[PDB]
Amino acid sequence: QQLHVVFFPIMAHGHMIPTLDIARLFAARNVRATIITTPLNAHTFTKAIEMGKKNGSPTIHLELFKFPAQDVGLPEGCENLEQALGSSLIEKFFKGVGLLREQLEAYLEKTRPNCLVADMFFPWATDSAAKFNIPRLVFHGTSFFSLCALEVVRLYEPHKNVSSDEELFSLPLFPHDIKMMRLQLPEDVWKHEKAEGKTRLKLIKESELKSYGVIVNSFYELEPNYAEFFRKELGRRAWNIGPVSLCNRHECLKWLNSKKKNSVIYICFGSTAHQIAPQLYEIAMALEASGQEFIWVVRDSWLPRGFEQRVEGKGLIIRGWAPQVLILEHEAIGAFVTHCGWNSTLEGITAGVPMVTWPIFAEQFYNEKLVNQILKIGVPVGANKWSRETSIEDVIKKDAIEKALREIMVGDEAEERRSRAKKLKEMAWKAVEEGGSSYSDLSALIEELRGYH
Amino acid sequence: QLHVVFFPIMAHGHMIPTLDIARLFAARNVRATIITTPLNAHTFTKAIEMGKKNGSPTIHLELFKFPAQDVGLPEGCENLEQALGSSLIEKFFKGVGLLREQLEAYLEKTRPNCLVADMFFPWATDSAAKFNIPRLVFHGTSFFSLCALEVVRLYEPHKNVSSDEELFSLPLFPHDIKMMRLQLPEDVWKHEKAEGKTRLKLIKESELKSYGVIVNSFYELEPNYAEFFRKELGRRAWNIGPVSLCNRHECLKWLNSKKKNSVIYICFGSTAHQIAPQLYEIAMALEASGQEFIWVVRNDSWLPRGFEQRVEGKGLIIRGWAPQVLILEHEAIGAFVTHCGWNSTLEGITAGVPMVTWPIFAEQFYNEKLVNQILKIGVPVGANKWSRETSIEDVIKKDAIEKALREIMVGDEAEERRSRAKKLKEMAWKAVEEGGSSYSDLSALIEELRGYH
Ligand SMILES: C1COCCOCCOCCOCCO1
Ligand SMILES: [Br-]
Ligand SMILES: [Br-]
Ligand SMILES: [Br-]
Ligand SMILES: [Br-]
Ligand code: NA
Repeated sequence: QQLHVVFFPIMAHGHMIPTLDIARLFAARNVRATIITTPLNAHTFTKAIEMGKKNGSPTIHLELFKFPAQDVGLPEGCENLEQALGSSLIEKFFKGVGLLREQLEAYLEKTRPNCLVADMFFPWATDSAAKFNIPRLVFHGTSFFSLCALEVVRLYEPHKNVSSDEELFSLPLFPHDIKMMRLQLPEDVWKHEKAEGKTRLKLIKESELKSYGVIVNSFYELEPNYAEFFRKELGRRAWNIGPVSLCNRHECLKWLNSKKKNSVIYICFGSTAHQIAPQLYEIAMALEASGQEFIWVVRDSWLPRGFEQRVEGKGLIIRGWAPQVLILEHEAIGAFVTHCGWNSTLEGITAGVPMVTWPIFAEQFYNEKLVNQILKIGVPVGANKWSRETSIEDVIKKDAIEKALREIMVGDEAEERRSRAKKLKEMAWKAVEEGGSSYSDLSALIEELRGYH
Repeated sequence: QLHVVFFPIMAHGHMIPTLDIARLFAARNVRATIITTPLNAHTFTKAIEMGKKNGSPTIHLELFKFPAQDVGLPEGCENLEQALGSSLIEKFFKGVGLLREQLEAYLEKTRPNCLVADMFFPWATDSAAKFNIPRLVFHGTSFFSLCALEVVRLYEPHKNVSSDEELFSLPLFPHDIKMMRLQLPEDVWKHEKAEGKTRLKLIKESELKSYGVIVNSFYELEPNYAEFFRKELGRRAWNIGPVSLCNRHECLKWLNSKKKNSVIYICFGSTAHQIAPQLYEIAMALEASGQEFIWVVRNDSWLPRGFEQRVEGKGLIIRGWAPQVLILEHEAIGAFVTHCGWNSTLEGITAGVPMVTWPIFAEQFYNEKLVNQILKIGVPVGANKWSRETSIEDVIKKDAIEKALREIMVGDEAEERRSRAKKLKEMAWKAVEEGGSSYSDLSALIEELRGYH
């Protein structure tokens, strides 16, 4: 019999691409994979499918749902979490995605697949799959570490037993001592309690225990203690099947070919954040002052006066799309500046590149602790304020940036970080090849889905 | 009017407490329906009509056909008490699992606000969910047992021993509690049988998958395990017991002639299966001990000759029904010999009578640890072998029994056990009266069921 798994990601680029990669890993084991998307997001999937769909390359099916943008008052064409800018739109966007339930229940009634893999943001997907005795898996797109850290913070609230914004508290139970401050947690949890965000997080975490289990885009060997903590202490059924990006395995490259090994800083934040002019200026002055050679990807009043001229040949600025994977895997790259989103952290680990960690929002401050204090392949830029809005007060200055750029390239422990990063790269590829922890966990998941009655 | 359906397994120890819970719901103006089978209906009918006429609200019964023939049981075998021997218990569980069709049909028809389903129906969660009905789990046991089973299942302390009698501590517990493999069921520790191990797995997983757990305990009795169950093991729970207390001749006249705390009550229940060689050893122990006793035996090769004559002053035997509650509450009773089933333990705590603990099966060896090592209101008879079958080889001898009867009446700690038992009695009645922990928790549960959306 052929097994059928439906994939239901939230319309955000950082959930969608890893969800596609999971679909491909299932397809490559002779499982029918269907992804549910919306019409204004379909182009993203259909590009990657035709790109990936060469010789071999088993078939990935698409099902399109109508997103009720107008029904909840979203400006028409807002079908993506990236377009929900401001306090106002994010709350309408979630009421938006919650009204996809009717369509999901209809599609599952009709197709009766063997399993639903639904985004963390659809906690109600468990109840929906259950109506047809279909097992539902949760996919978050983050580290075991973050999944554990959020859950012990939610349950033990260690931040209610401090008095000031900067007072450090330990994460309880953890097999490593991890200190955070309130500034690093979202302002709803600690300052002015908003029921909406707090309920939303409650139902997401409760869904990890309510559902059949969790798919995790990590490998056992990367964070063995949190892969265990998540399953034992916090009692989740889980599989680690990542890094899922390794499934299907330029002008700046020619530039890089001319340079010494481990000599270039790559800076790329992604389309996650909006980079404001004053922040870009301070980054520009830091790069010049540091002396380090650099490739800087930006998504002209914000460049210092002589900048383009004075860095000609020690520095490259790219506007828009860079071939990120190829640039990170190049021998010339010695470091990677990032916001510590899990997709970006994984591409650093996989390329074996140490990281300057610039956490902004979501789970990024926990990812920064994994990278800097446990894996020890990174250096903090000094950003410590959780925020989905970008205020002038939170702009990180030249001196802080410059200190991190120097430390990640020519600091005492720079070479050590580089070696630790090279080990994790070798472990990552080994996990996903036959006999690997992540290959095996995927085999065990599929077997268990076959046997489910 | 709010409507709650109660779906207990056909075992006298689940059924009676389930009726008492239904009465507590009725007394707060909730429509209570209990699902039973036709050969079990008489048990509920008796307790209803005896308790009713007193004006107390009506409890409805719904009968399901038990598929005895479909799974190869006798047509007369509608009760876990008739499934005697290795073979029949397995058919009995296949039996009760085929009640799903009828439960789904009845819930579709009647649309109640909540399903309270026995621990043994883990599938009842998905069945209730099909009609967006919350499902509560009811076990009939202590917080201690619920915690102990779950810590033993997850942290497997028994893999690290080498012999059947080697003591291991229960992990994470705030008490040091030492058990041996002999005290655990033979499937979990010796020859791993998928059936009993899968069944236990799905029961424990249902505590987290369902809306929450009703617990027939009071907070004050085991405050540490009431907390551990909710926090460490992350269950939503209400403690509403002892549910026994909601409601509230020849042997009494006999007892009136005796000293305070001078009589041992022995009653295993009419549940219990006592073989003749076991009863003989109990008889010789009672004589040799010199202690006064009332001994209730289930409805004569097992009595020594002239037994009834030689004990005419000191000792009374009752065949069949005894007014158990009235006998245990009488001033003359100084001890209670019982099997450490939670219903029995609760009638000891509630009468304020210390116990000789005779664990046989289910959760009883964990209950025995609570009573002897944490509440310290009991003395073990020295049964340490978990078994659903009663073999002549495992019979507990006169010498062991006689030692426990002496120990519970005139041993070192006898008076202290008596005092500790009297404190727990006072706390038990306080818990279920208005303002009590158990009255409150029931009010909060009902409120939360009203507000369910
Ligand atoms: C099962 C799952 O319980 C989830 C809550 O966990 C909160 C803290 O863990 C403490 C360790 O308990 C062990 C088993 O845990
Ligand atoms: Br680790
Ligand atoms: Br850090
Ligand atoms: Br306790
Ligand atoms: Br004991
Ligand atoms: Na736990």
